[PDB]
Amino acid sequence: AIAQLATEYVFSDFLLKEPRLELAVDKMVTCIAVGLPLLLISLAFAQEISIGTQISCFSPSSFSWRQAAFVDSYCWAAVQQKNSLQSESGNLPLWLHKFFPYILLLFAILLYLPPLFWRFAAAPHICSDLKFIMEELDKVYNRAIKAAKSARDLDMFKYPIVEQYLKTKKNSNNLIIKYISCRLLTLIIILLACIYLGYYFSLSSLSDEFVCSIKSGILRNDSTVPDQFQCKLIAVGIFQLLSVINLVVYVLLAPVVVYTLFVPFRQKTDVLKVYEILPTFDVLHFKSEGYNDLSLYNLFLEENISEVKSYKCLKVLENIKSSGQGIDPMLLLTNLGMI
Amino acid sequence: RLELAVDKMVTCIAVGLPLLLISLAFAQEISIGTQISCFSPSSFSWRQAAFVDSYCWAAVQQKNSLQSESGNLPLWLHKFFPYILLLFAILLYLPPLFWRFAAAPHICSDLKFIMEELDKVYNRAIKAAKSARDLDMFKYPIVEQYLKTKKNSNNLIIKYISCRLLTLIIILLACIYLGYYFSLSSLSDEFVCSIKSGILRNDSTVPDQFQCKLIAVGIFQLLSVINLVVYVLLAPVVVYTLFVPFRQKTDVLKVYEILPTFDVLHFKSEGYNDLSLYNLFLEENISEVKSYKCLKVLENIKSSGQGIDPMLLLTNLGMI
Amino acid sequence: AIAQLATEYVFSDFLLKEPRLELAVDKMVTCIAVGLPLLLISLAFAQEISIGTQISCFSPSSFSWRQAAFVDSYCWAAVQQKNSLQSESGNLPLWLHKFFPYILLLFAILLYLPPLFWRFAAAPHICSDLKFIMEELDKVYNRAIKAAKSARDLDMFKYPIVEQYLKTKKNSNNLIIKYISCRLLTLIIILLACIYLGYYFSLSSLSDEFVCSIKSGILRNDSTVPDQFQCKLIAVGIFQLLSVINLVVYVLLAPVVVYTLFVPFRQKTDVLKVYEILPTFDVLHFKSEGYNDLSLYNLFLEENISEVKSYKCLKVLENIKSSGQGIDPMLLLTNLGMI
Amino acid sequence: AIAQLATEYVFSDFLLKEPRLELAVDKMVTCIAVGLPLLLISLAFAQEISIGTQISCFSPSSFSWRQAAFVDSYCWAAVQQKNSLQSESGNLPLWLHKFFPYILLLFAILLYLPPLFWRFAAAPHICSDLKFIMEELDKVYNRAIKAAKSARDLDMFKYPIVEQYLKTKKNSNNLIIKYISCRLLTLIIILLACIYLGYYFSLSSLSDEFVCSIKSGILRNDSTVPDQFQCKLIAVGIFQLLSVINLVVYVLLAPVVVYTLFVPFRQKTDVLKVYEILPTFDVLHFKSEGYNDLSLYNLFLEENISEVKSYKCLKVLENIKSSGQGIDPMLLLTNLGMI
Amino acid sequence: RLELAVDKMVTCIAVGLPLLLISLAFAQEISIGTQISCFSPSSFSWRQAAFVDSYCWAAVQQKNSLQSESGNLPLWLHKFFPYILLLFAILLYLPPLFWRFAAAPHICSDLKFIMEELDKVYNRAIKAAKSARDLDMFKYPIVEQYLKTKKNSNNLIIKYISCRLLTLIIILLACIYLGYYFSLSSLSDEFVCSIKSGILRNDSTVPDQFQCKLIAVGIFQLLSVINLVVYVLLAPVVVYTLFVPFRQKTDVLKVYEILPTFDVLHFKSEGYNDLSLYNLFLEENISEVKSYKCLKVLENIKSSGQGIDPMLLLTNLGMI
Ligand SMILES: C[C@@H]1CC[C@@]2(OC1)O[C@@H]1[C@H](O)[C@@H]3[C@H]4CC[C@@H]5C[C@@H](O[C@@H]6O[C@@H](CO)[C@H](O[C@H]7O[C@H](CO)[C@H](O)[C@H](O[C@@H]8OC[C@H](O)[C@@H](O)[C@H]8O)[C@@H]7O[C@H]7O[C@H](CO)[C@H](O)[C@@H](O[C@H]8O[C@H](CO)[C@H](O)[C@H](O)[C@@H]8O)[C@@H]7O)[C@H](O)[C@@H]6O)[C@@H](O)C[C@@]5(C)[C@@H]4CC[C@@]3(C)[C@@H]1[C@@H]2C
Ligand SMILES: C[C@@H]1CC[C@@]2(OC1)O[C@@H]1[C@H](O)[C@@H]3[C@H]4CC[C@@H]5C[C@@H](O[C@@H]6O[C@@H](CO)[C@H](O[C@H]7O[C@H](CO)[C@H](O)[C@H](O[C@@H]8OC[C@H](O)[C@@H](O)[C@H]8O)[C@@H]7O[C@H]7O[C@H](CO)[C@H](O)[C@@H](O[C@H]8O[C@H](CO)[C@H](O)[C@H](O)[C@@H]8O)[C@@H]7O)[C@H](O)[C@@H]6O)[C@@H](O)C[C@@]5(C)[C@@H]4CC[C@@]3(C)[C@@H]1[C@@H]2C
Ligand SMILES: CCCCCCCCCCCCCCCCCC(=O)OC[C@H](COP(=O)([O-])OCC[N+](C)(C)C)OC(=O)CCCCCCCCCCCCCCCCC
Ligand SMILES: CCCCCCCCCCCCCCCCCC(=O)OC[C@H](COP(=O)([O-])OCC[N+](C)(C)C)OC(=O)CCCCCCCCCCCCCCCCC
Ligand SMILES: *[C@@H]1O[C@H](CO)[C@@H](O)[C@H](O)[C@H]1NC(C)=O
Ligand SMILES: *[C@@H]1O[C@H](CO)[C@@H](O)[C@H](O)[C@H]1NC(C)=O
Ligand SMILES: *[C@@H]1O[C@H](CO)[C@@H](O)[C@H](O)[C@H]1NC(C)=O
Ligand SMILES: *[C@@H]1O[C@H](CO)[C@@H](O)[C@H](O)[C@H]1NC(C)=O
Ligand SMILES: *[C@@H]1O[C@H](CO)[C@@H](O)[C@H](O)[C@H]1NC(C)=O
Repeated sequence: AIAQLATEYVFSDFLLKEPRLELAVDKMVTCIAVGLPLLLISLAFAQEISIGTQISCFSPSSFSWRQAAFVDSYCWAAVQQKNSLQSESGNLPLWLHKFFPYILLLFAILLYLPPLFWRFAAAPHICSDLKFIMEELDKVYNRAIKAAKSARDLDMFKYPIVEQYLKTKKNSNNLIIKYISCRLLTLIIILLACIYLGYYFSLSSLSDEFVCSIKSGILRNDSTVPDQFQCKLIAVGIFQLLSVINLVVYVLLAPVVVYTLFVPFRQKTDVLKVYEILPTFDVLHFKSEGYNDLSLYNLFLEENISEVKSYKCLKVLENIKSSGQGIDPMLLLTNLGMI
Repeated sequence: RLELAVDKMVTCIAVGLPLLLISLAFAQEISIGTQISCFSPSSFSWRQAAFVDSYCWAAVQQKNSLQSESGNLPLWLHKFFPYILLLFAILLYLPPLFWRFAAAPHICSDLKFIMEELDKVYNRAIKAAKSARDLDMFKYPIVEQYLKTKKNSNNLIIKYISCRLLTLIIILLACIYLGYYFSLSSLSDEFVCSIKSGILRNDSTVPDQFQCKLIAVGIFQLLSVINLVVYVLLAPVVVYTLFVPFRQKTDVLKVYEILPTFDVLHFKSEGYNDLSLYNLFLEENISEVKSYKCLKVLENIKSSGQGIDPMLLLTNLGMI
Repeated sequence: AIAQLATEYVFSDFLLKEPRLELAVDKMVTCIAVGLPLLLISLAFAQEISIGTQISCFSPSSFSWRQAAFVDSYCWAAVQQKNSLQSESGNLPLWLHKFFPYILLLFAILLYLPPLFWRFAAAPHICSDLKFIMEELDKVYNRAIKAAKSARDLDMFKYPIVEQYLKTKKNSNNLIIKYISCRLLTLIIILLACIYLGYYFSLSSLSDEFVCSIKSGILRNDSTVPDQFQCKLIAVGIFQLLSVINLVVYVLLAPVVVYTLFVPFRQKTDVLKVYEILPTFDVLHFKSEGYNDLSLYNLFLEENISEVKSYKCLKVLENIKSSGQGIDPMLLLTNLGMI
Repeated sequence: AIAQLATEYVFSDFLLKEPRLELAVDKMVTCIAVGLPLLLISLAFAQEISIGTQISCFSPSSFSWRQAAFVDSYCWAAVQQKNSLQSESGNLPLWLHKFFPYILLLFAILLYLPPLFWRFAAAPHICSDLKFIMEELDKVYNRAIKAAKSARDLDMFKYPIVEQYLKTKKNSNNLIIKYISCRLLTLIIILLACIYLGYYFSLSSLSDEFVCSIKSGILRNDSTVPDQFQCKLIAVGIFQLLSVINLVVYVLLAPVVVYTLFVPFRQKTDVLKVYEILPTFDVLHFKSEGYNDLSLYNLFLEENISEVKSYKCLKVLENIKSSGQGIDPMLLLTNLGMI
Repeated sequence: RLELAVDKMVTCIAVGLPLLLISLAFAQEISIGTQISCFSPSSFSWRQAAFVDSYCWAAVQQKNSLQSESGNLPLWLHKFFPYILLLFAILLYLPPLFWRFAAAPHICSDLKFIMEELDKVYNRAIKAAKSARDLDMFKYPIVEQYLKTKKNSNNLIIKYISCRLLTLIIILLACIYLGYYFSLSSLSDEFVCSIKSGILRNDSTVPDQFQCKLIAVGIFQLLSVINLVVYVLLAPVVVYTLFVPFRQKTDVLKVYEILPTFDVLHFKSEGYNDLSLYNLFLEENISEVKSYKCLKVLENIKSSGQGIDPMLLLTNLGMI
């Protein structure tokens, strides 16, 4: 039903993302934490199709079919007010048993929200900046070959705009603010889900029973109707299993979110160390140890560098130089076709 | 374009939440649900009891007494809750539809024309700068007057403020109705239904009062409170986005002012004019324009303190 | 069932229109008046999912299940002939309670007929004429620049076909006849629906009851079967509410159609007053105050002008002259790029 | 429900892959191991549509319909706590019977995870690498013709970038690490599924019966209700058959995964032995017998080389040479058209 | 390409008919169908009788006696028949899938290269022929020796024979299974089911034997006989196709032999070699090649007996 039509929208929307603007680690986290609950609740609905009825009260044999159906329906709607159990104290919170499959829909919506906001808050700027930086690198590589080859012809500097742009971006702290707020919101929602599921699993172990009275308005002085109907909820075990599965999954997943929160630590490889090879590129080690957009930009560039055609060939040059062969760079540079 | 970062979110939430809620209500009714259930005596057979339930289901509209309150109470709201929400969804979606049919074409055309004019002016600047250099070795801002004229018109602002006012009014009506329903749907889900209407008035077998009880009142109450809290949280966003001029936090044209061919005009419209709405739209849509990006970096390079002449940097920018 | 099918066809056929040949106001009317009844029929059909059965008769306890089902269904099909109510005179029309959902489908069909016919009788001709007029205005604008620029070069008239075409169209009254007949049919259908819904609301307030007799063919001489079954229609209240909602909506909507009917009045802003600016365009105030196709053409143009490119740059020029700057039009005209 | 949805999803994601980045053997394994359980559980749900109810308890004749329904429901949800069987010891794990169609979905999700991780962690780099290698091979092939043709004209060396690229990729152990971890995870999941299904088949042969007591909360002092109901799970046989089928399929499939795990042994054919032929290509036998990315790259190129045009034409040249005809390679080289 | 005229029909019929038939078996149950139905005494209420039916439905797997035969009989086949056919369909469709994943790309590449080479050698002949006339007024056979070397290998043949053998073996298994089922599903659709298993052994009211009876055995019998006859008729087709060299009835390359630039080599492979399979594929795919159509006409013109020189007719053909 709602879970059935909720998973189509989220999964179909997800497939649009596949064909930059994301991360290798975060995307898995948001996929799992929003797909597992949806599948589990749709599955609970499948079980309800196979065999399932939330409540079932035991009415005496004198009652006909309709009277017993009325008893079941009444005790189904009287859960919200209060009802005593003959194994515990006065009352207990029982309506969690009614609304559990919808709390999971709420949690899925809340978990999906932060990624949507990020897509509506940081994708345009980041894609534009990455495209401009990659175009600048492609240009500056091309100028090197032109300058490189022109030197050979005689034998036989444009301002680093991208460098200044990155230097300026190093000062700002807006994109990092948004990308850290999104992760903090996701972690907080996951923690709330963890505590809620733990509490439910603790509760949904002893109090699925009932004692429901039907003498509300005019039957108070009736004689045929009995006092107490020992009703019992039926879909508590499935809910308990789903809750424990989700709790363990979120417990395992939370440390991943905690780790990925650390933007500066995640930078393990320096891509620009290779593009430093180009003579036209000034030697600047862009290892931003602080919380700056450059660090996030560096992490994004780590993923997106494979797209640019200059990286791989330039990398080959460093290996050739480091292999121990006394070959001048210009002979190797002219040995590289124009991109 | 033709929308906003904030307004689209508001029209999404305020029309999607009620739909999802009545959706899951119908899902609950699939799982287990029957609106009404009356307690008929044991003598009644199956069909007589079914008729009692049916009759008490339809006699709600006229009136029915409760043995805990005064004479009567409005109960048919319990029947009609899953249609009032559809009405609210329709009424909330109407304003954005009217906007799509009354302000999308004009805004699209004006934005495209403006963008083309800025791009042309940018190219003209390079030609003048490049031509000036060559010797060493003005086309009237149609766009400027276009925005100056639009500063005088007060039409699109009227439409875009009427739309927001209608949406806010409908949201407040929804809030108050849902609050009233939540207040009501706390004590009066019970019944006392009499079935001796037309000819059974003089029968003896049928009893007098059947203690019927609506069953889907708790779920409706929970959905009502959820909608009420969501709309209460959402309303201040609509009230804020109503104020157009205040939203103009950043002056994007301050960058295109850099171009020598562009006259230095601060288009900071503090009043309610079509320009201010236009400034809001250009702030969003400027990223589509290529000239903005390269011009902005020039200012940062110039603001870096380096004594590089703009002509030397201008010729270092390829033709877009 | 049928309504679910119907709303799919209309709204889908509507989405084709969204991507000239319409009007800002008329379209809202033909959308609302055909979307509300469909949605309410769908709501009733969904109500019949939660809880609903049109009729329910009260048969005595001696009757078994099948006999009571027969009684219910017989009284369901005996509505069409006549039946007495034990609060009124002889009879009353009760088959309106059966076919009410059919009537709303009929009204939706009849309300969507006018725009469908309009799309086959006035869309092609209007599109052709507007495209021709826009192309002619674009050409005459370009000719003006060429005449202006050539005049400047020296310092250092083609027939107005479109004007004659519009003058000729001013004399004809065909498109006006069609676009007024469409609105008149829509208004007449709305009025018929209003009166019908008002009569139904007046009716469906006192006579949802019944007195059914089942002694038709051979039971007339029987003994076990009783005489009168106090049957009662069930979905009368939902239909009453839907009728009142539709009545109030159509009462509010009718004045909009009344207003839009007055074609000459709707012409508020003279768009061609701006193309009057061009030196090549002859000064003709096309303020048609009579019922002529030109007025309809003017209305259809006023919306579509944003499509043209000459209007905007030309509107720019006029208000500089108003601004008070003594700049010659030729200098500004040469300062205008070719479109 | 979930199985119908899940099979549509998983298969739908599968179809996109069909139109490199996979293997002939691995793809079949990840198809079968995730398609069989889905189909089996979907057919189990269809079987339940035809005839099926998980549980059915035998209540005495005095009980009415609703009391018997409550007994059935109660005994359906009392499986989780504990229940005795009058053929065995005190208790036995019975809730596996309830959850067998849950565990198969869990196994399907776990099995399909590693392929998704591989696509999200080892698709793009390999794609770029193969593109670069094939482009370099095409260029060097073109260079060979130019040198050969130019030599004839007189009668009448660009640096090995790609070869050093492979020499450098020989020393890295990253993509091999990922591709071995994915296979190991899949094998571990398959083994866990095998052992679980074996244990279930062992269990689901003797303990589908029940002895269910109803006197839980207030009926403990009742007299009409009897003590024990001989309930019996109904869908145990179908689950047993599905379990044995899945167990045998996975037992047969596991050795395939174990065999394919060995990357170096799968390098049966030395495909670069053909590109050794070109005069411009250095004679380097890249028969990596260790666990190095080159081995994985060699395996992928053994599949993707058919995309390269130069292989086909070049392979024919050697076979012409091996036929025994004394034809100069230059005469045959000029007999080959430019690609 | 990547298929055959006869094989595709086989793999379509043999995997479509069982699917349609079991689709029909499921559909019939919508109209009327319930696999089992036992006869419980009148004293039993509704729920007790339902339990009897269910218990006898699941006790089929262990064993049950029939009062017309010996101790027991395999009865669970009646339960699983609409699943065994799904298994058979999966197995039948497996080999074509593997073949698509193991031989389609190689055949595609090789055929494409061969047709391109043939088109080239067709054009080159006309250029040589055209140049001869102008005066009046040899590129190495890559494709020929390519086919010569392919004649030596036996890989694509091994795959295309293993796939056919697997399909035939599965067909034979299905035939024998369906024959056995039809033999069985003619006398033993009845039951004698006892319900005194766990605690009712000492009970009194419950009777000893319930004469249950499976209901969906006749329809299964009809479906089984239909599938058996269809597969019996189909098997000889697969057997005939299994002989690769015999299928090469026509020598399509006999026409390309016409071109003077093409050396005369009769590629009539009488052995199990990739060339024979390649010849079979090329016979189907030759219509895609344009050189064949014109060339075949020239020989027909030549065979007409008219003394028209081939060069005069060769120049009468435009470039493709
Ligand atoms: C139940 C309670 C009470 C009642 C209620 O409340 C609850 O529920 C009611 C009910 O529920 C109502 C809804 C019922 C369903 C209705 C459907 C909807 O229209 C349909 O909406 C989609 C179906 O749901 C399809 O539209 C697109 O849906 C997908 C969008 O991604 C497809 O993927 C595809 O997209 C388009 O095509 C594919 C491209 O990749 C896309 O980028 C896009 O362009 C489809 O649209 C396409 O469908 C076909 C397949 O392609 C056409 O061929 C194609 O046209 C093409 O034409 C040219 C080529 O031939 C052109 O070049 C271009 O390629 C076009 O794509 C057409 O676009 C379909 O089609 C059509 O629009 C509209 O009636 C409103 C609607 C929602 C209703 C709104 C109001 C309600 C809710 C009611 C109400 C409130
Ligand atoms: C009852 C018994 C027992 C049970 C069982 O047995 C029986 O029945 C079960 C059930 O029944 C199962 C089936 C359910 C249905 C399933 C559907 C199937 O996926 C779908 O398969 C096709 C519909 O059936 C479509 O895929 C292509 O189908 C045709 C292929 O020729 C189209 O022509 C087009 O082809 C592609 O596009 C057109 C080009 O000309 C082609 O060369 C090709 O590329 C379609 O695919 C395309 O469909 C749309 C139209 O173009 C998309 O837009 C497009 O994606 C595009 O997206 C972008 C543009 O929008 C992008 O830029 C680019 O253009 C992309 O191409 C997508 O490629 C569709 O789409 C989708 O794949 C796959 O899940 C397996 C499937 C059969 C299942 C197999 C297993 C079962 C049987 C089960 C089982 C055993
Ligand atoms: C009862 C059980 C099932 C209940 C399912 C309930 C689902 C109802 C969904 C209705 C659509 C709501 C969409 C929210 C957003 C709308 C506005 C918007 O932003 O996008 C509009 C857009 C139109 O274009 P757009 O440009 O506005 O889209 C913008 C989209 N975003 C915001 C994501 C960028 O809508 C669509 O394109 C999609 C329409 C989907 C319609 C789905 C209808 C489902 C109806 C099911 C009703 C239940 C019937 C079954 C009854 C039970 C029987 C047993
Ligand atoms: C019981 C009532 C419902 C009965 C449903 C019966 C439908 C079963 C049909 C299965 C598919 C059969 C297709 C035959 C051809 C297969 C091979 C082929 O050539 O094409 C393959 C192709 C794959 O690509 P392809 O390239 O091989 O396709 C070639 C197609 N032709 C031959 C036309 C050129 O299959 C498809 O793309 C279509 C698959 C259709 C699957 C239909 C699924 C039906 C699901 C319902 C099953 C029953 C469950 C409900 C139970 C009832 C509950 C109340
Ligand atoms: C029961 O009904 C009587 C009238 O018949 C009423 O006076 C009395 O208050 C009722 N008893 C209780 C305990 O409510
Ligand atoms: C009931 O019926 C009797 C006669 O059968 C009549 O006198 C009396 O008025 C009826 N009761 C009412 C309230 O009309
Ligand atoms: C009444 O029934 C009897 C038989 O039951 C029949 O003979 C008679 O004709 C019936 N009355 C009339 C007026 O026909
Ligand atoms: C039944 O109830 C009485 C009190 O009502 C109690 O004393 C007795 O112990 C109960 N019997 C059993 C077997 O629990
Ligand atoms: C009667 O029941 C008892 C246990 O209640 C059991 O020991 C005995 O075997 C039963 N009698 C028969 C004949 O099975």
